[PDB]
Amino acid sequence: DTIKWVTLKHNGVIFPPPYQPLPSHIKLYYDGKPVDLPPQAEEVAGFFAALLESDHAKNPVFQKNFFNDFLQVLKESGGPLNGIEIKEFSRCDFTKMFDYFQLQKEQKKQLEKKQIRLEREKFEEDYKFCELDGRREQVGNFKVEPPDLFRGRGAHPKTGKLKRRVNPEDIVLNLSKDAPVPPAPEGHKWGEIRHDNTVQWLAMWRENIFNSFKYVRLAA
Repeated sequence: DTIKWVTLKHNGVIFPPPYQPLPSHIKLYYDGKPVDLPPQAEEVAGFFAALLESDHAKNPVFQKNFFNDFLQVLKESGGPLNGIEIKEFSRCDFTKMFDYFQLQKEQKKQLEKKQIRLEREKFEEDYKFCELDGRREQVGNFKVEPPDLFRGRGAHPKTGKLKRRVNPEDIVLNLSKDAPVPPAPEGHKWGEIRHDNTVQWLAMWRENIFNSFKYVRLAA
């Protein structure tokens, strides 16, 4: 196949921050009672609550898909902590979560901005460029998209389904054999460290909605 590179050195991808649980006074309510949710379930419920006043929030297909995925994450996480048992979408009340998110948004309007802009781009400096064939090359797509609910257009049957968080374990890094491997985060390991010179991608993984590939590729 056409050899795309002789040598390729890179620092991988930037993972979105880990989820931060909501403050104790912000909960999903089920039949009017506050539900103590494990963080993974809470995160997923929060995706719907943030979208509470959007068109998507009233689309029954969106509600169905979100709810089935929410119940699935709930099960994986061991269920609610205060024994409530969530069985029906209609008994769920996301209002306080929604109002809190709106409050969060509003508070941010008071930001500092450019400084953050600087501390970020300085950090991203290491991922925005790679060294290919000994030359500094630019990389587009060094950030993995954060989890959220898939918003499909029209009568998309999968609208409302959860796009899961992509972990290091799902990713394949492609680089020169001798090239130093960028440490995966915290206590994770990479899904694979490949050394294929016939492809120009730097990292690759699959997204869960359509089973298609995502890639970290070089700028045009």
